[PDB]
Amino acid sequence: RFTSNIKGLTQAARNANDGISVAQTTEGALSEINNNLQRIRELTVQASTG
Amino acid sequence: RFTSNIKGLTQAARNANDGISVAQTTEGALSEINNNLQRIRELTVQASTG
Repeated sequence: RFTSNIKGLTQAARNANDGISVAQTTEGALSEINNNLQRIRELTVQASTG
Repeated sequence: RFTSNIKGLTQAARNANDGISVAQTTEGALSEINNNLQRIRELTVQASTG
């Protein structure tokens, strides 16, 4: 039973590592989208002037 | 009567030895069946992740 438990826990640890990886990828993409929206806000602030 | 008894007991001991043999063989086979099921459990724990 202990062998089963330790093998399962190790594999679950690797799975959690993969989860951290996918979270990192999504966060990087979102950070870039944030930069793009920031530049769009620059352009809006400039264009609002008459 | 004593001679008949001692011969019978000797043959009985030999039979019990044969029984120990068959039990050992069965236990070895069951041991590796357990090993394979353990690996299956590890694989399933891996496969449960999304």
